[PDB]
Amino acid sequence: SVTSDRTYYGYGDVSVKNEPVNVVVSPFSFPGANASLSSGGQGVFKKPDWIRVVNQSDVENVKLEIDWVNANQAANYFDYARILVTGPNGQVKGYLSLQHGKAWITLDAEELREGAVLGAVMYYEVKEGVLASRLPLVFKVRVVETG
Amino acid sequence: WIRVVNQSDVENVKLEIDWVNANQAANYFDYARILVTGPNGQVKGYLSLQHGKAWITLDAEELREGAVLGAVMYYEVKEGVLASRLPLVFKVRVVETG
Amino acid sequence: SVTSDRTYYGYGDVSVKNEPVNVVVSPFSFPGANASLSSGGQGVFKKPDWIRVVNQSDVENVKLEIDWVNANQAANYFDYARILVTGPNGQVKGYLSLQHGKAWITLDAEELREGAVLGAVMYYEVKEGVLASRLPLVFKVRVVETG
Ligand SMILES: [Ca+2]
Ligand SMILES: [Ca+2]
Ligand SMILES: [Ca+2]
Ligand SMILES: [Ca+2]
Ligand SMILES: [Ca+2]
Ligand SMILES: [Ca+2]
Ligand SMILES: [Ca+2]
Repeated sequence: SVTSDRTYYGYGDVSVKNEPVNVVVSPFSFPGANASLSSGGQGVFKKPDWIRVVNQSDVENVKLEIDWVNANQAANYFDYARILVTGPNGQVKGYLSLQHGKAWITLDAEELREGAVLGAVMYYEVKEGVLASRLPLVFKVRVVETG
Repeated sequence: WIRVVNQSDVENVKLEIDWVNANQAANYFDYARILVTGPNGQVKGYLSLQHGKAWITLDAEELREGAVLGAVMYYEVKEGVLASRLPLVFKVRVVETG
Repeated sequence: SVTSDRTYYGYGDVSVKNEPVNVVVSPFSFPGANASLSSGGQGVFKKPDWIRVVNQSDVENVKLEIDWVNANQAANYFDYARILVTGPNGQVKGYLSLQHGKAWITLDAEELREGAVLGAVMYYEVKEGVLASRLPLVFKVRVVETG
């Protein structure tokens, strides 16, 4: 009588919700307070706690691409500007200048285990006589690959 | 969802489930996959916008305790579509029994 | 006698009512009160609470496209204008300028769980001598994909 259609089923579901990374930012105001910057002046500014990376319990490798997009603008104001991106635990993984504007800071599973804080060190010299107020520098952070 | 109640005589049933308005829900959904949960954890049926016919059959051990057919649906509503009270109608056919 | 037409039926209904997202706006009046903007002036303006996203209990991923449509108009008035769209919890996901006018801020399930407030930071310099009153800047918000 009944000729059973021999076909049973099994199923499953996978939930991919979050993105691997969170770039929490604390922007810098470099002349700061209780310090001063003059026109034509030379020196160094540093912020130790600038870009924080927070990852899920699953992600263990990240490769970030930092990009300086308005570098053609700060060229009209600065003579040399060299940004050093201080890595997790004293490592320095990044270097940005008016000429060379792309960095490739990558992070491993030991560094992500304790929170990757990316401070910034800046070496500068304001072009001769230029006087400005609240100049912006904007950096593009791209997560290129992860695992 | 679908309960099968049989007489004390019937012990084998072969049902054909058919999705008839699948050409309509295509205008609204991107993928729709219905899984017909069989009697005691078995899964005997699968319906999609493309593949619309199922052949869930039932044996004498399963009919002895009542065959309840739940439904699991995986869906994604097409981009931006806004609707209210859409119907999906399934044809249940008893093809053979004994 | 009766030759039963063996055909029974089962049915169901699905109710899709709402759209995934609500863009609640609090527009900005940037010269504000108890502050002042001058012609040819330079500086920064910021509004922390500008675009609020409210989602249903079902939606967990949104990808928004922000677009600056009258950027060709503010070019006649401004020298540089750079809008930074401050994301949910300190992240910065968006950048709009007179040249580059499209942004792609996307949001994950952890950020939508607490309300995505999109503040705005603006860096500007009014072209030399231009004097205007109540200039509009209009941004197109598009929900491109969701799930
Ligand atoms: Ca290491
Ligand atoms: Ca990967
Ligand atoms: Ca059995
Ligand atoms: Ca028969
Ligand atoms: Ca609404
Ligand atoms: Ca996130
Ligand atoms: Ca979708």
